Amino acid sequence: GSSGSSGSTMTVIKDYYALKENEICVSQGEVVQVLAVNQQNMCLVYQPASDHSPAAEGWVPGSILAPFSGPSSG
Repeated sequence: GSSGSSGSTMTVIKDYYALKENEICVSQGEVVQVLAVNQQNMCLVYQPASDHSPAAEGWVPGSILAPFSGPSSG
């Protein structure tokens, strides 16, 4: 497996829409991984292949993001 991740896995608590081209559409329940933050109060999250769309990196408002927990928590 991995040897120490860097980004933090967050689960979409509320639906959202990609206002820009870089941004991606997400719904309450999806799980993404944060990579960085933008001056537009956005969080570069990596969305893995999904029914809606395949593996793609899109920006999302941390407001709709939350600290996931459960598997390999500690």
